[PDB]
Amino acid sequence: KSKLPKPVQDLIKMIFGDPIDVNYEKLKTDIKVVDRDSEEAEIIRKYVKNTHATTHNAYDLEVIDIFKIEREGECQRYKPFKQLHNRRLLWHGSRTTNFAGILSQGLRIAPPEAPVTGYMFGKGIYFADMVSKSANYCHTSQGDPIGLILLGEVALGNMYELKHASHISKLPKGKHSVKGLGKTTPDPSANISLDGVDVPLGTGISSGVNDTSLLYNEYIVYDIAQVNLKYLLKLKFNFK
Ligand SMILES: NC(=O)c1cccc2c1O/C(=C\c1ccc(C(=O)NCCc3nc4ccccc4[nH]3)cc1)C2=O
Repeated sequence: KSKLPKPVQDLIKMIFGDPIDVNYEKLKTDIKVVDRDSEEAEIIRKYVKNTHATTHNAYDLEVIDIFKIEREGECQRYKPFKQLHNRRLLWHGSRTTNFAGILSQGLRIAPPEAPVTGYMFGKGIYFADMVSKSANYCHTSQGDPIGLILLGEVALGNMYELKHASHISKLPKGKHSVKGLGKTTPDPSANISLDGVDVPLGTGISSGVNDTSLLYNEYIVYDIAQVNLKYLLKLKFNFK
């Protein structure tokens, strides 16, 4: 018999497809349900509502549960970047079968033997400011319509801003991350601050960037320590 709250029990069953509380401990992650009533929940629901891209029209999203997460050791790992400027709360989607690994080991960079296919700025950890760009990476379907998506605090610092694929060998001097510039951006005037982290939850507007290969922004870091995972959402995909 589990002593976890029912939403966390259900999350564990989804991730592991052993007793629930034994499986919980394997994640080496503290997981808390965010109260629907709360400021954090209001902000997160607004981020989901406002940043669904117009071209991702095969589905709408409904937030089922919001969890606050703290991986073992991440406070001390993130410490060197915790004071860097330009820390942003960004989306990362992945298949449900990857989440046991993501929570226990954190987000990782693809190893040498993995293909670079799909990584326009080379192997790194990729994030979006548009929920639906990340949600596409959950590979949900009508038949399997529930997915999981992360919100990470990402220590971007000075961004190396690019408009075309380039598998850079090294970041330029003084730069901490890559940003791919999209044609569409959340309205910067609507950014808010949550616990010292910028949240780009404005509705999508034209960025005014020309000569770019990207419809929407993306953000890449090349050091696993630049990521502090903060929330995990369970999303319902309603397909049209
Ligand atoms: N995921 C996002 O939310 C995202 C947000 C914004 C932009 C992008 C987003 O995702 C992208 C690419 C993507 C993803 C997965 C693979 C893969 O699963 N590859 C398989 C090989 C592999 N093995 C790994 C082992 C450890 C870590 C990573 C690994 N990748 C490929 C491209 C983007 O361009």
